[PDB]
Amino acid sequence: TVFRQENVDDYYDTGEELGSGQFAVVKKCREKSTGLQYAAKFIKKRRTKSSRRGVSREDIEREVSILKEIQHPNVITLHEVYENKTDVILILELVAGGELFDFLAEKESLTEEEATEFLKQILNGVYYLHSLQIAHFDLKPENIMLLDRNVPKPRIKIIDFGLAHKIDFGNEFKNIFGTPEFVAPEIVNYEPLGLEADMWSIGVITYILLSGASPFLGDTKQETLANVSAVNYEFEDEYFSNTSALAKDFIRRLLVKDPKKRMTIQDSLQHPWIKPPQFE
Ligand SMILES: Nc1ncnc2c1ncn2[C@@H]1O[C@H](COP(=O)(O)OP(=O)(O)NP(=O)(O)O)[C@@H](O)[C@H]1O
Repeated sequence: TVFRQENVDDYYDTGEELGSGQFAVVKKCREKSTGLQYAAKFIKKRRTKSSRRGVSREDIEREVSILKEIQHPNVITLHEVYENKTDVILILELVAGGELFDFLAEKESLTEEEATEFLKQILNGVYYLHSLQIAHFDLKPENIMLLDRNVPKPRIKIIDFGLAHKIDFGNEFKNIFGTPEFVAPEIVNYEPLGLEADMWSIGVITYILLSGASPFLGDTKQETLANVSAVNYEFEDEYFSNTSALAKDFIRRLLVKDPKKRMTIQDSLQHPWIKPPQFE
């Protein structure tokens, strides 16, 4: 699939840099013809077939294909895609309230209500994605953006579909690997992966939202991964002494090693609490 090859600079003006990754950089931008603002994600292309630098065409096209199919309040949308010799430039919906990661860093820890307000939106977005058999595979605070953080109940959108895959055969087997602190045991063990992996990540995010602490984080990546595979975590009283037993129950049913025994996204929405790379 080829994309628009005219110079993006002839149609957009860029500004502040929103995020910087290993093979991608995101900058705020404005479309000249409408005055509307977006987030331009510049993904570096591979210069040869056998290169570690850059992202393969296959991987870029997968992210674009998935983004083109989604339209939901809690997920980022794709506006246009350009490309040149060195990059594929995705013009994405702008989320200017910053990362949930930075929001949590400035506030330390939330109340269960504040935590559930964020979680419910994440669950709604994931429910949409999983309904389309799309596994995100990289869910974490850094990949959740707020529309406006200067409001008591910030609205959010899930971003970064660089590892997202269509799961049409129930599972994918291709060494997909996200951030150690949030990956499920099956990722750590290089086993077939499915929508269940995202549910584990949601459990980790929930633990963090409520305590301000990471459940499996070790001093090294290998330690973290070892902790994940052994489901080595506990609810420290210093952090959870005033957290409800139901909230812990919700987390406990997500941080389950056997993917088949883990709550599904539908289960999470009906749960009593809710119901109204790897080397370094
Ligand atoms: N739509 C958006 N609106 C605002 N900020 C965004 C948006 N998309 C991404 N960002 C920011 O840019 C950062 C990096 O974007 P991301 O999509 O995660 O790239 P990446 O997948 O890490 N790229 P790469 O390093 O090439 O694998 C994020 O963590 C956000 O802070």
